[PDB]
Amino acid sequence: MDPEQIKTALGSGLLSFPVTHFDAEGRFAADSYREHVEWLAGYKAPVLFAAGGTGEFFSLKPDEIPTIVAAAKEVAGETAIVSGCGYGTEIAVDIARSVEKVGADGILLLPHYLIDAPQEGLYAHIKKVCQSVGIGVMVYNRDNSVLQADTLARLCDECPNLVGFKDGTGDIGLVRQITAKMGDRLMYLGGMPTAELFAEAYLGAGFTTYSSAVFNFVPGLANEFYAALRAGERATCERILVDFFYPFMAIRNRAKGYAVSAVKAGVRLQGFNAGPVRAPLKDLTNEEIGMLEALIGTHKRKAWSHPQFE
Amino acid sequence: MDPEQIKTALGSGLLSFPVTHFDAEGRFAADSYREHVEWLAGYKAPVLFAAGGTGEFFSLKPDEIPTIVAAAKEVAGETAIVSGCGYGTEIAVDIARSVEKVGADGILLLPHYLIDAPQEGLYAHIKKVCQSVGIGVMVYNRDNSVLQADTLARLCDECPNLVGFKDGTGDIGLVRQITAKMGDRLMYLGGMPTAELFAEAYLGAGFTTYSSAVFNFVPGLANEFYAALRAGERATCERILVDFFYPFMAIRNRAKGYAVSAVKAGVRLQGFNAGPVRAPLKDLTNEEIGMLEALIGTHKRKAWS
Amino acid sequence: MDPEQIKTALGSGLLSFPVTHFDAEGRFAADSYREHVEWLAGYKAPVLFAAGGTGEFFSLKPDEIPTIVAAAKEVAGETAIVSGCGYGTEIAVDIARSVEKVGADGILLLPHYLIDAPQEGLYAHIKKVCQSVGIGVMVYNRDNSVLQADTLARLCDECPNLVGFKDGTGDIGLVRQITAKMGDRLMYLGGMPTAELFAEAYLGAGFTTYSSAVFNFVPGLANEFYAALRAGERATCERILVDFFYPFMAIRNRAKGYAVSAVKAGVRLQGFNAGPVRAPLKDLTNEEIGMLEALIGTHKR
Amino acid sequence: MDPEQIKTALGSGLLSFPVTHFDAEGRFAADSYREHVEWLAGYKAPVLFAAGGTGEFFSLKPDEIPTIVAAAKEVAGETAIVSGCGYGTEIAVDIARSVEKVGADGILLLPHYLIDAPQEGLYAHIKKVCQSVGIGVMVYNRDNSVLQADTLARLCDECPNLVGFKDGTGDIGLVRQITAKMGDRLMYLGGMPTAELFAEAYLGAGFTTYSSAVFNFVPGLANEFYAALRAGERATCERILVDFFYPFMAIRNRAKGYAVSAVKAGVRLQGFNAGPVRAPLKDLTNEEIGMLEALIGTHKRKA
Repeated sequence: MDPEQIKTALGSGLLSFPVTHFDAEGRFAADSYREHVEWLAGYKAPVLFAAGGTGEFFSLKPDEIPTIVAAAKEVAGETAIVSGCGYGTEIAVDIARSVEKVGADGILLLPHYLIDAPQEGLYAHIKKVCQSVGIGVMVYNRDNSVLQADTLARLCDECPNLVGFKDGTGDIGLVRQITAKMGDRLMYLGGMPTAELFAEAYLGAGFTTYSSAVFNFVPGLANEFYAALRAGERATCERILVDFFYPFMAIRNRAKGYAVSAVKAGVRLQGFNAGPVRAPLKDLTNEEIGMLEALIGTHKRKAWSHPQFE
Repeated sequence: MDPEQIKTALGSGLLSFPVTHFDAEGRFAADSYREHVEWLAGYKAPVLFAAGGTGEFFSLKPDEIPTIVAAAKEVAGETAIVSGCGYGTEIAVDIARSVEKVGADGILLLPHYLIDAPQEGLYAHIKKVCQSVGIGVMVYNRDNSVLQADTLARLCDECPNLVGFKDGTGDIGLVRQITAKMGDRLMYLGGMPTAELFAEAYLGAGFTTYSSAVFNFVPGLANEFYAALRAGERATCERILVDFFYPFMAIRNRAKGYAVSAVKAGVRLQGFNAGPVRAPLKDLTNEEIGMLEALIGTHKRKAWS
Repeated sequence: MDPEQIKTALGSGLLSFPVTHFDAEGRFAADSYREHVEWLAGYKAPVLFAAGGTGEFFSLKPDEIPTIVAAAKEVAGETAIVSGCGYGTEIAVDIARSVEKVGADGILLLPHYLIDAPQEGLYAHIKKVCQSVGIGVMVYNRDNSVLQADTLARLCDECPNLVGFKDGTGDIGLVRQITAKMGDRLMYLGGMPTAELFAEAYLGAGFTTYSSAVFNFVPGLANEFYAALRAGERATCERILVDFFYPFMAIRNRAKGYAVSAVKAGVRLQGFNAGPVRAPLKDLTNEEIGMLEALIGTHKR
Repeated sequence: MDPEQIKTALGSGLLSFPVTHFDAEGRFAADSYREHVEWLAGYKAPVLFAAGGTGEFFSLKPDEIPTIVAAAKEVAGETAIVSGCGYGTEIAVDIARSVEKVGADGILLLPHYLIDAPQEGLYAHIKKVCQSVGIGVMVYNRDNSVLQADTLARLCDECPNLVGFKDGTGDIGLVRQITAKMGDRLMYLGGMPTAELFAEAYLGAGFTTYSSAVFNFVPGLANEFYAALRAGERATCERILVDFFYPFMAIRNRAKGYAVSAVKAGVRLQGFNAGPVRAPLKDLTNEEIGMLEALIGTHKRKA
């Protein structure tokens, strides 16, 4: 897929970021992963990000990433598949080329590792990664990699395959500046960990889509929120925030990393055994999982037969 | 007026926070102040906040505050007048009562002083201030006083005159939760230092007005942006952001406190004798004042207007 | 006394900040306060800071501050009394003059209110407060008022009554630069909320005293720690850290503001009628109070 | 060596973290690196950390790290060689084993990548890395990996080869708690980016050594500061702070990442071909190089 085609797909709907399934031994479990991705496919997200943050990119060995991407591509159907990428330049370029080779439709570039860096350095790093591949690139403003608007403009001028901007800062002042400066040169993607909490505000900032982490386990609910958002049906969005998202946030906020762990637990609850998270994430306790199960409530995909005797 | 009346006014348009004028000795300059406030009133903000943040509340002696509120009220016309209030509970209550006596239409309660406090303590502090007066109260989430939605709900249940919520945190996740919880029980006010940068986003969060600090010196431009915002004319809002506000931010960001200092410099450049800032703010350098003058450009206040 | 004399006293031992006593109605309880301050003076701190942070300065009306300073002065004996001061310049100056009039031996200038300020602005603010009185001044780096070394140097050059520097930032890098720059021009006071946690490190940075908040209710233990610190008995300092201070920190960290509220709870446990904290602080729960009582243990009065 | 031997070496002097030398194309330049490491050897730091932070660990491909370690080992003499290590567990374990294989004497474990993590998660990660090798491990409290004292105690009880603790937080309250709790179970290493600014304070906290990044280009000056520190010669420490370190900081504070870039510039000014930094660091401007040259002054290694 050429960069203008993935750019178009990014603007075509809600974004899917699947958890990466592991077996009990912590190995990638492709059979489980494909089963789950296949189910998600029925809900018609136009872009799937394999091995992104919700997919535990940050705990994968680089040689696992093309394998995960290719597994997703087996069952994605008409969905575009974007790969996570990240770390310092040398590692990032190798990952980018390796996922381009297995047929990724783009890369989502997570921060480099560890250090704070000057704008000129961010520029040089991101430029080198974009020039290493022909597929589309989305940059991700978060943590220790936060592009200013002028730096991003320079990158856009020099790197035609740079077509998306995902925000994880929550900095409205900055992201509205970026959309004012770049206009339709870029597609703007909401990227806060539970993005529906930000989506109505982010419309005003110029963002009409986002990654929905909870789409992993309540896609019907996530799809309805998104449709209501785009239709301006505020009371519908608000009901879903009050009845599902703020209660979810109360679970998510119980421990560091639960923005991922709670999503993975949700997937398990819906009958897909996505397995444990990798350290240094920790899984929800069985009690916490029961809180989430109760919250999912009417949105359950199945019924469980819990073991019981007489 | 009564709380429901200030509540209604707060939702009727763009809000103004006038700078407080000082003479050379640093004393309140009421003639200059009234002259400026009268001019601003011509641009028809339905509420002006006297002695708020932009008005250097944090540098005022408490006996100066009713004097300033009174001076505003003299020449405000129909425009409603809300007073700044703040500090610890004992001082805040004395200020609140003093400004109620000179006819304030409400109070904007800035943070208590210095310390971080538990939600239960914020609740006790704000409740006591609300209960000390009969005029309307707007709370202000910022710095060391950030109410969670459940705490704010409790306050709303027990203090009927609490009618407004101003945000200076920039925390979208929290303010959207607040508007979802409280709905029309409160009026929601955008309160970032240069709030136009946030206004289009804050609409989505449930906020349809804000304080415009730059209204102090380019009220026509501020009014033009507000009109375009409420009308959905995005290309207009964007022009004004790119041409005026991000360049203004570049000036504002040159030093701490310039969110106030640059606004006061703009007022002086437009021919209102606002005087210096009080320490620990500093005034813009002559180079910086020059930058701001050039930026005001075609919006310069002209003798022939 | 004159600024050079409060300077000397500041460097002559352990400092503390008595809690400010309130009745049930939250009004200043002078009788109780004097009873407590008199007991503390018995434990021979050379300087007590009236209406400082531990004394809830941030919740006092400006006209309450000289009343409290005066109460401490009645019973302080050989102890010098320094007054808290703060807010913006206009209020700070009024406070500074009002407590100088009731006999304050110095002022501790807490941060101004609310706003972030540029260094030139801090300089102008602090200079004006210093020049408004003849008694000595200690500046207080914390929160929204943090002086760089060069700004402080300029203040020192222009204000001879500026004689003390208290740190509440915990920024070791910055405070070592300040002591290297100023040398013996200033006395350096450790000012983290529970300062014994920092005292051994601060020695190396050039600070040999600090305010002990817990001196309020275990002055004997606080003195014991201080003596071992200056005598370089590291095993004694470490025992007291492990047995008393980290367990105290565990209680303190349960809620915002407990660096004050827990100390006030300790004072009440020692039989002084210090009363409640003022909002927006909250008092410890009964559970927490019992935790603190259990920790005070053999130090019970 | 075994972990108790590297533990002893950590307590025997100043720690050296050499910059990693690159050619103009950004590739590792082993000949220049060895020239520089050989020169440094004359100043007798007891432990050399190859591909640490100052060595741009965070910009190295994992396959570069053992080559760099082997290069250092060629010329470092009777000196303990510790390798940087980091990232998530899967990557960290492979790096750890690869540098053990080329004869590293220990690993300095930098943070995992990107995420904030719960204490039990940090525990699980660091335990797994420690158990993957037999050589000594030093943990590095900084950024998104900050161990609390109780978590660290649990790791110490379960991993006998965990023998060092390096701090990059600057949190005195915490590091003093950690030294009180663990005592001589661990060697305590100062790790703030220009550590001499912190060293006198950190003594009281229980730390008697640190990484001297500036040892890269003024090792005689760094050695004298260290000697003065351990001797209690406060006026000497202060003179060196005022005349050299605060001026160095003024240069260092001009841009993000200059804690590394300025050190590398200093090495180039002393006549070693250390080359450019890798993005996303940037090199000092010509003006800035000039400021640093002037500062080095009497300490120049050559004309």
